[PDB]
Amino acid sequence: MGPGFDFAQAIMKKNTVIARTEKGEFTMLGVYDRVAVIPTHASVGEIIYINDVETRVLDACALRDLTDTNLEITIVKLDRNQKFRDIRHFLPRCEDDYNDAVLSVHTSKFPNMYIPVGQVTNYGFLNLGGTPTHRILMYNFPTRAGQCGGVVTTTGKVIGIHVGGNGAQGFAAMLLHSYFTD
Repeated sequence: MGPGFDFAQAIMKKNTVIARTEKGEFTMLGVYDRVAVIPTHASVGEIIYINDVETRVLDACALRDLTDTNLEITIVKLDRNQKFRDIRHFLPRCEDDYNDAVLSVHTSKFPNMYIPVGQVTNYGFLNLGGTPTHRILMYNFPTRAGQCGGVVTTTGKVIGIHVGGNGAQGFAAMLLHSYFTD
């Protein structure tokens, strides 16, 4: 409808795939080459389905900060025959608060979904499903099951992936430029 939705659609149409694990279907953001992100609670194994194609996982790494605290981001390298558009230049370098964000989701269940979630708070610490978690972003939208892995964008920036909510608020793990250096 507007500049926020335009940037969100541009990311979804070229840099997402449908990832299926034993824990369900997730929006999965491709970042560069064969390197993608997904919430750690997807429990990525040796094999993953990508747009319903059986795919070998060449590497998977569940990120923690230097306090040794969960970040809820798993970086995956896929045995895929095609590279993602490189979108690393849209990633923020620092932790920050943001205005006017969109959460975008694409699964079997929720195709072509875009949610104007509004202002994003640098919330920091969250006990997420019983696990202490750092670098959390919060938005006052009642997000629901099926939205995990959804991409959080502003005009110009890809800032996070949806990892959970409490019925009134939704929570995203930050994406930072430094996670994806060469």
